Amino acid sequence: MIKRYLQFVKPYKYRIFATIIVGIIKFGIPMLIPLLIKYAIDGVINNHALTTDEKVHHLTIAIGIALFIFVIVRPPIEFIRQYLAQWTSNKILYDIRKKLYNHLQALSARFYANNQVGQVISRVINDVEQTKDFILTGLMNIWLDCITIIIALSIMFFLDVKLTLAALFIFPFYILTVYVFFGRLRKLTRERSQALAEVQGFLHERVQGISVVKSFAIEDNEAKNFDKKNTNFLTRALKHTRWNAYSFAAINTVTDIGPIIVIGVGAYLAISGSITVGTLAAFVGYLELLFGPLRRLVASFTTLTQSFASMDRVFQLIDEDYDIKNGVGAQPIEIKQGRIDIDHVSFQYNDNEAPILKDINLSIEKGETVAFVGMSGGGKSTLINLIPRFYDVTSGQILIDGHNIKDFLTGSLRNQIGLVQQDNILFSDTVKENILLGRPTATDEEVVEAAKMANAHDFIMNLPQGYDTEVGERGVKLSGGQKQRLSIARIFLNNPPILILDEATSALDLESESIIQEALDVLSKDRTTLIVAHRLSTITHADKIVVIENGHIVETGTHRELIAKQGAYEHLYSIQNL
Amino acid sequence: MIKRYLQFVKPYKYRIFATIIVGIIKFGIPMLIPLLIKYAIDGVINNHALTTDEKVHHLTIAIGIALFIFVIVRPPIEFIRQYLAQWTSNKILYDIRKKLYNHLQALSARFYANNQVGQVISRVINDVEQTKDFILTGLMNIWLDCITIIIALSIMFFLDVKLTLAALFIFPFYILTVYVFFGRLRKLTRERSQALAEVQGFLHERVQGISVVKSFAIEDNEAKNFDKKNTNFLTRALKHTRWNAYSFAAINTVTDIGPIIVIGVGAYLAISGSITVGTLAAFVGYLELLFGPLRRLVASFTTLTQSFASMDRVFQLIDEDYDIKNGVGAQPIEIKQGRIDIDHVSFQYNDNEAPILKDINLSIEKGETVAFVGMSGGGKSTLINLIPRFYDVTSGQILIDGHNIKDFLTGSLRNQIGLVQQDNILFSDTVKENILLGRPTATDEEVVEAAKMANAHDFIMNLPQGYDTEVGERGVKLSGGQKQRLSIARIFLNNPPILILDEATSALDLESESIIQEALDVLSKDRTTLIVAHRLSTITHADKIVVIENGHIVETGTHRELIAKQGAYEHLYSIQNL
Ligand SMILES: Nc1ncnc2c1ncn2[C@@H]1O[C@H](COP(=O)(O)OP(=O)(O)O)[C@@H](O)[C@H]1O
Ligand SMILES: Nc1ncnc2c1ncn2[C@@H]1O[C@H](COP(=O)(O)OP(=O)(O)O)[C@@H](O)[C@H]1O
Ligand code: NA
Ligand code: NA
Repeated sequence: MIKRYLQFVKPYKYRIFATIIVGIIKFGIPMLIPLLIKYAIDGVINNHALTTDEKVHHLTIAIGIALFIFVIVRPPIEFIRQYLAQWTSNKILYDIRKKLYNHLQALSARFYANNQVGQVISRVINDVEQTKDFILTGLMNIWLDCITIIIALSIMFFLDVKLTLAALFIFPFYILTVYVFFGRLRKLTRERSQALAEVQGFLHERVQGISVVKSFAIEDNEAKNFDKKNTNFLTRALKHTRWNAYSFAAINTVTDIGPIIVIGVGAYLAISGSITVGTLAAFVGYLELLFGPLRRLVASFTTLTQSFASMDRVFQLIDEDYDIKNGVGAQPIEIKQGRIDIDHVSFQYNDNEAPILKDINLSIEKGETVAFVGMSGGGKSTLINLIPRFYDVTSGQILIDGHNIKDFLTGSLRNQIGLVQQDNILFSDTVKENILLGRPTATDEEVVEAAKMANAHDFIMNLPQGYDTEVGERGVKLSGGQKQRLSIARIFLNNPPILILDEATSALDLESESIIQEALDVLSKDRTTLIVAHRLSTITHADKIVVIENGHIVETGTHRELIAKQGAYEHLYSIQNL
Repeated sequence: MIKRYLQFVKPYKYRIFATIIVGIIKFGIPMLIPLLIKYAIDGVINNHALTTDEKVHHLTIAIGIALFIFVIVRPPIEFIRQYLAQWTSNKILYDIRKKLYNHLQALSARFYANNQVGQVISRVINDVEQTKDFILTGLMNIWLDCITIIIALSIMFFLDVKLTLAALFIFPFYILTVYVFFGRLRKLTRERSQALAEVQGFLHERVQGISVVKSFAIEDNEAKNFDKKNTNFLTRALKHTRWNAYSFAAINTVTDIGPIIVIGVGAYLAISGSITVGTLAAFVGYLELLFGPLRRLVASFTTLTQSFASMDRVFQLIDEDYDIKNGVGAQPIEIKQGRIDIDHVSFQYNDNEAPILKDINLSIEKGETVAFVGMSGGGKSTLINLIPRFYDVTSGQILIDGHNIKDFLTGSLRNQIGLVQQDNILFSDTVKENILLGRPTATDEEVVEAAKMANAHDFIMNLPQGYDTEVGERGVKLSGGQKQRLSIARIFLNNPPILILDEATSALDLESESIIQEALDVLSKDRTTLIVAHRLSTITHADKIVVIENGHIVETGTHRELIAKQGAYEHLYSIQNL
């Protein structure tokens, strides 16, 4: 998996090597200070053989050299070091999200039917952000602390063989301890993030559905439900905290026995006649070089553990399966004559549940306008959505122009099916911007046409700022009949070969309906049109009315014929002016 | 404003003092090492008074002691120090969100009509989280670095009053520099966060409206729109980064001239007689004590700057005004007889725009069932929503039982108005859980009753896992007629004195409608009922039909009478059979 995440860093290797290089070229600076203390002390006064005009000159080139380095060289190193580090990771994150967003847009209705927006977003934003440390603390810092440890171990190896050994004794345990915690922290972090994710999901869902919370004044009740999730998150976060605290003390207690098992030994050797009490003096001086980095790495460790958890969650989301896939055979197909064929189609949203569409057989010739009617919960919408291939038929096949829906390239198929769903969507944008969804590359002229078509153009003008009026989030700032008509607009703009209208009149008064009815009868003149309707009267003119009951096609016919049959259809119609 | 944020920390002062105390009791440890070293070296090795059996002995007491401290005392200090620090801040955050969520639930339809969920959430989650550093780096660490600076400075002052003035020389500039950057970083951070906020808002809106993006296969187009926001965020984040890098190098270059100017003057002063090398050398070992903390504080500074930006944004959201406020006169009023009076009401959603309801006068006696009908975009919904007081009338007054709506306590008023909006809501929960929204404290028996009432109980049983079937996010896993009926359920459960039904039939077939029609005619027998409808036929029985046009009441009457008048009403009705 590191290999995976690494793939994102790939195009930035150099900038990172650079960040590490400049990183090393930093320790040289802190050492310049103690080096300068020795020069004035031993090179201008303890020299004893210099003029009081000569030594007061060397101190003006040494206090000259220092200033130069620190006021000219260091600043740029400092800067670049950070800017680089950041610029790098920040571009990397940017990249990861670029990919995650396409992933999302490629998931299926199913996915989104069983997932919580807020939770998904939490991953795309928070979890990703969290993997930032892995680039910084991981690939750009950890090393410097190891380089330091090598240098140190090395220097010590010369000063004395067994004395260094005296140190390395700790090392294995240190490693063992890290290993012991790592995993548990990784989970605790994972579980923590997830909780956050769930509060995200909650906030999203409620803030957007407040209308309801407000209406029944269930604020108190819901504020509770919030606290459960908010608390859960807190709890989990504490578990996580406790362990970090715990593991920290642990790893360090080990890292601390380090200088001890050293000093102790360093004495019982210098005195036992093994080595120069100067060696002991020198060696023990470097103790900070060894058990310093080892102490930092404890922190480095921790940070990473958390980061891994995050990249987990990220990849987990990345690894989600696309339910509707294109498959090798993919083929952008032009639908020239709207010929739709539903052969023995049967649908189930899940293996466990019962099918919703059982055995459906229906043929729709180009130009025909087919109406779908029946008790609510029958299957019309489900059936319908099988064509734009929003879900794949369970058993059977649907063919447009003889071509199996599956053999089209998604975008192609879908782009040629103008679909007005029953629960229509609007983004917090401008009226124009919303219609444009039907055909983003459209002439401000064509838009206004669609509008006039959908019987929308008129009320749009009466809107403050007309076609540029910002509709509300979710399109709140408009009537039902109004939102709806904008959806119809999109259709005309799309001007597709196949038109599916699932209750495209729901919210319009009798009059507006009449208009749109005419507008459509026109657009639907020579196109294959599928219509789901409850307001029968606006379906009579259909070429064929299809009655659907409990997932089955029960009746088929012309309004006229169906009425004669005094069957299922008539029953329903008959309920109107009776 | 710090005072504000502090108010959240208040109930945790002690835990924080504690965190600081234990914090100080830490420097004592690192010093024990060199002490065990000096003690070994200068104490046992060169005592010139030690039996080889004594020195070894006194060495051992120094180690047995070391191990004890480090393997027993330190671990607990380390732990508590962190656990404390975290536990504290983490509870504080928890608290802040507890408050933010109630704030949210108290904002008005307006607020939410002009705000983006994702953006709001970003604040409640991200910005808050960000204020975490302020508690940690701010109130628990900064101090230790100042304590260190005091300790250090004192020593310098007693070592030489005029050389500490060679040090402190830097101090003012340091302060000046911080001041110079602070502000700009605060903004850059602010602007950065906001960008994130906007990507949040984008992701929310799109992920939830994908149905549309999928239908027109506008994935590519939208993926672009995403990249604008994603890029914007990246850019802003870079600006921020660049400056931090910049300001960091700056403040340090200043902090670095520090040890130098002590050496520049200090050395010159030794020459002229200020003091000797014995002093210049001793005034230089502690240099790390002074310009060490000053270097850390540079980082401490930065972190805080960002934190302030965050608390800004947080408070900004906290400072949002409640459009619908209760006001002192608040009074939980029982509505005993649904008498509604609309006296010269006029409504405008904004001062700039044109009113939507102009001069409306209508009286509704207890028990009466009043229907509202008219072209779409007329004002019915708006009018209606003025009663549950979702917005306050602009000019006029609405009185229930003689009491002005404004004089009720929100929850009271709203709780007694059973409202079925046209765009009904469902949470990703169970069927039961959703109905329960109407009356959270309800008998599993009463629920099933409401269901049977709303003509829902039946199809709910046919659902996998029946009343416990998890409907989809937003309630996707159900038909239109199905979601809707659950909304109707809530009404029966609420069983209020006043019932408002805005197109409560939109998605039901003719048959289901008949049922619910009967179910309601019953529940509406002796209750004040307001109905907005487009399917006229389901309104005929009304006590009074009110026709609304361009924000006005144009006609008033009994279906019978209005039909006779051959006016506005008849026109519309007349369009059904015609
Ligand atoms: N997104 C979904 N996930 C799972 N099941 C669904 C989903 N949408 C619909 N269904 C199932 O299909 C049935 C609804 O079919 P329906 O859409 O109401 O046909 P119609 O729209 O003509 O009334 C429901 O009983 C429900 O259980
Ligand atoms: N949330 C809102 N914010 C701002 N304006 C709104 C909002 N909701 C409705 N409106 C305005 O009110 C008008 C709609 O009134 P409308 O709801 O359609 O009455 P009705 O439902 O009877 O047709 C629109 O023209 C719109 O500009
Ligand atoms: Na047609
Ligand atoms: Na009534």
